[PDB]
Amino acid sequence: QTGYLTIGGQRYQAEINDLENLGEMGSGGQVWKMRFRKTGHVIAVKQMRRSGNKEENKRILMDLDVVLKSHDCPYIVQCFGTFITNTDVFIAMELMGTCAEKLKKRMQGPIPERILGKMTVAIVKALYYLKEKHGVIHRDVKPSNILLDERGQIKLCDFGIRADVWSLGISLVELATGQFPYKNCKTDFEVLTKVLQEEPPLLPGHMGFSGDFQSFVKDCLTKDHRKRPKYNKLLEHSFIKRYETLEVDVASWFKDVMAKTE
Ligand SMILES: *CCC(=O)N1CCC[C@@H](n2nc(-c3cn(CCc4ccccc4)nn3)c3c(N)ncnc32)C1
Repeated sequence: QTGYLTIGGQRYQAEINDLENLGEMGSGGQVWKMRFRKTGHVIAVKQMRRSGNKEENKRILMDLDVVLKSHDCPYIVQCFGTFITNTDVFIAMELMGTCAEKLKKRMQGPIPERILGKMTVAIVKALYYLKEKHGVIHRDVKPSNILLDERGQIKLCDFGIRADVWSLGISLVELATGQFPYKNCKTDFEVLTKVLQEEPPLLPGHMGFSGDFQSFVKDCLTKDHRKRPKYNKLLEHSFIKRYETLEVDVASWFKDVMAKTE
């Protein structure tokens, strides 16, 4: 419903004035950091203006529909409530720390395989959930779509309006090497040509990566979409099985990276 914030199982009757605007979070729509004055909780709030593009507002509302129905997925950023006014809709989301793209930028180098292993488990399980439970096929996982927090959580966001597995492959190569495989392309069509004309960009062999990690990326980067595997097969990959159970302190790694300067 609307007019309520649910944070940690406690349900709070609320209105937009109960929220203090602490500033915009990034350059791209409008997502604000806000403080719920009644408790001190801080949340991320997407603002949809009534005066915006009519067709584009319909697309936000269809995504919101998925987000609202995704409360049983631990790998998707959760919605805490909505506020509807005469001129706006405000969508309250759990506040995450930052995205993988920014972690890569602050690290100024490769992200370790153990972190990418936990990230792969989260993302694959998020994508499979969206397919199996909602018929949603997200095809552009990218480092800017993968959020992390100082509690070590990893969740997908901005996934609305198989093919999915290629973009996960490319994101993993970019984050593992510190280098976007298509950085030297000056147009989107040039990237398309490279994808079709060149061999897939696999992980290098001189960086200590496990055979499992290399195999997983090679599987994601299968060019012939008929040979791309099913989700129930990808979820059995030895790379996933290892990082489902291996204890990795993502939280401390996150805090260490964020404490670096630029
Ligand atoms: C690479 C990180 C980055 O630059 N950005 C841009 C600024 C905001 C950052 N950010 N986004 C969210 C977020 C987005 N959503 C989806 C909202 C939605 C869209 C359509 C329909 C319904 C809902 N949910 N969360 C952030 C969160 N939650 N925390 C921190 N930063 C966030 C990403």
